[PDB]
Amino acid sequence: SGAIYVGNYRVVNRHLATHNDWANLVWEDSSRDLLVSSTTAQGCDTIARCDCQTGVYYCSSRRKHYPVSFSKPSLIFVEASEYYPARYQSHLMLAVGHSEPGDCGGILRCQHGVVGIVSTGGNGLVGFADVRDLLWLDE
Ligand SMILES: CSc1ccccc1CC(=O)N1CCC[C@](O)(C(N)=O)C1
Ligand SMILES: [Zn+2]
Repeated sequence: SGAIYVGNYRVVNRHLATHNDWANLVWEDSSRDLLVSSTTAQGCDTIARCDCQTGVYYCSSRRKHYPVSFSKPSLIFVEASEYYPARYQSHLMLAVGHSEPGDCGGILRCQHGVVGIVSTGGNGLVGFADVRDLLWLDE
């Protein structure tokens, strides 16, 4: 679990979105596993606007943050699950690191701010859904 709070927006993994998220929907994209809903309070997370490939992520299954090198956002094949059929998930970045299903939503940050959230994993790898291209999150 976990979300990004920026301005009047809440960013979560689409497969973990609540009824409230869907009732206050701004934008969603199944291919990116992202959903953005509106909030009544002001969010203070800073979104990074950069091409960093190093950062730190929060891993709830270890209660620890880990430093990682990660790939550039791209289309990566993701195994079928209870939420989606087998497909290419876009805007995904992989890193060598520990992750478990309940880890989705953990933030990845670089020195410039929030980069994305944990969205996939398996076999000593962890995948992050990028949010750096969503320029509208700041306006
Ligand atoms: C951190 S998630 C994880 C980690 C280790 C092992 C397995 C997983 C599960 C995982 O990859 N998904 C199942 C739920 C849907 C999913 O989030 C997606 N974006 O399609 C993919
Ligand atoms: Zn950066």
